[PDB]
Amino acid sequence: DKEITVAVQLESSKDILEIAKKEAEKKGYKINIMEVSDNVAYNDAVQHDEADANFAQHQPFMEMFNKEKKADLVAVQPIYYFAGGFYSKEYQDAKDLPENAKVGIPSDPTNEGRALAILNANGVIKLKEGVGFNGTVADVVENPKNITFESIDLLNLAKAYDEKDIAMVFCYPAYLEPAGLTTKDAILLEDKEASKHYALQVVTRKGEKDSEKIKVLKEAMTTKEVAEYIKKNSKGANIPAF
Amino acid sequence: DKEITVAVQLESSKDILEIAKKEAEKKGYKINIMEVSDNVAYNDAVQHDEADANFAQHQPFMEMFNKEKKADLVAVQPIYYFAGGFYSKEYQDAKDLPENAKVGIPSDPTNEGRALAILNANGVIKLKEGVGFNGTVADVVENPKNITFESIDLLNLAKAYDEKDIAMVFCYPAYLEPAGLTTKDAILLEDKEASKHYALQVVTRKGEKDSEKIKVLKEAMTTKEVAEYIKKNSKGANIPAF
Ligand code: NA
Ligand code: NA
Ligand SMILES: [Zn+2]
Ligand SMILES: [Zn+2]
Ligand SMILES: [Zn+2]
Ligand SMILES: [Zn+2]
Ligand SMILES: [Zn+2]
Ligand SMILES: [Zn+2]
Ligand SMILES: [Zn+2]
Ligand SMILES: [Zn+2]
Ligand SMILES: [Zn+2]
Ligand SMILES: [Zn+2]
Repeated sequence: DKEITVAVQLESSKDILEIAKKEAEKKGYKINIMEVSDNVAYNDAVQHDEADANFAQHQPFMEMFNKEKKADLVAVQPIYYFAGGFYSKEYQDAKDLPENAKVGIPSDPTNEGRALAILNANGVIKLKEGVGFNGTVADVVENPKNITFESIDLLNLAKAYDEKDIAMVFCYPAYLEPAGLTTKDAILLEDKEASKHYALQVVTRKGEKDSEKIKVLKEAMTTKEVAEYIKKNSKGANIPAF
Repeated sequence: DKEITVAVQLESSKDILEIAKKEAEKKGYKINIMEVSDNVAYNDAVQHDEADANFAQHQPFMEMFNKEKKADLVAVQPIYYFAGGFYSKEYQDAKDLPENAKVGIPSDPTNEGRALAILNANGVIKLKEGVGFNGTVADVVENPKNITFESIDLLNLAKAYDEKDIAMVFCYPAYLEPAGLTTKDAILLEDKEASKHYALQVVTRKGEKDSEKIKVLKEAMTTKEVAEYIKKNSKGANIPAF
């Protein structure tokens, strides 16, 4: 078989895969792009051999699926990353935050940990020893300003920037446009090594990781043409991980 | 203070609370309805004293929030319940399912357990001893037909009914309309005691559960007028739990 079914969720992932599909066809392979509209479907597909791979998540998100489903997905190639950050409409820096400030963070566990790791790295709070990227609010062990962490859906974080009683909010570069911002406006920015931890990955089953199909897929997704697209199409926000 | 802030997500919950708001006003209380658009916000609000109560979830869903946040929410009054069920476009009953059938179940843990409990109760599969309503696919210990469980977003379950390679799918009565069905068409229907386990509840903080505000709220949400609305507005699908 010379067909490679890759499941994706975002239009951006589909568009990246369309570039790869051009290249793979020159090597005798047909990439079929399976489009899905929720964050489980692309993993279900690969788990059940309904897709050969997916391009939709970072490794930490994948590992949550494996643990829940006792599945065997592996990340085989990082493609791009971006910088999480905190944004404050009224304050210049994190030292200025008011006592009992409310701070907006993502409501889902993976992104909560990502946001809290940035605060921990910057001394805003201290997390319990060793929790790393898996911290939750309950792991806060020092909170000098008595910050209240407001758990906010990813989709509502940009709006929370303008909310009067929210001192600062976590956001991703994709969501900064309507609010009039870039990562240049961030008062705390995720360091590059942490962003690479969350790079979007090509994912497949463990047993398939060395197959010819996956080799062709990796090779077609890591060319100059893909790197240039990633940068251009994201307006500089997504950084190629190769 | 004579104001009661109740957070809700669904328009149906808001409409039920508007009836209650009429009654509470006659007892000297003003109910403020806080509308939210995701499944965390209503719990965050009550956790942080931003709302006095919420009306949006069942107790099992609430208990997941408590465990994650080390929070202290309690369910104080069930309001209505409905029957989960399985629906099959091509088969009359569950004994007829083909070998290696694909069966659609909800992709989120709480609803996965609810769906699997129905299969377990009806002998379609057997779950590991004692998992009750918290089963996952990994807890299946007997699977005579070698069913593959397709993990499908709640919003996509009704469509999966018409999917050629899906033998049967779990669905809720709210989602049956476009597909042309009622619970009468169910080939397996959740028993009443299990549906009551998942009754939508009035929820508050433990420390507030005996307060005058919560007493007035419970009383205003459990009248004849509310029961009739629940039944009429749902076209018979929601059954009052009082
Ligand atoms: Na607020
Ligand atoms: Na299918
Ligand atoms: Zn496009
Ligand atoms: Zn080439
Ligand atoms: Zn809050
Ligand atoms: Zn790492
Ligand atoms: Zn490189
Ligand atoms: Zn209405
Ligand atoms: Zn009365
Ligand atoms: Zn599947
Ligand atoms: Zn029960
Ligand atoms: Zn009664």
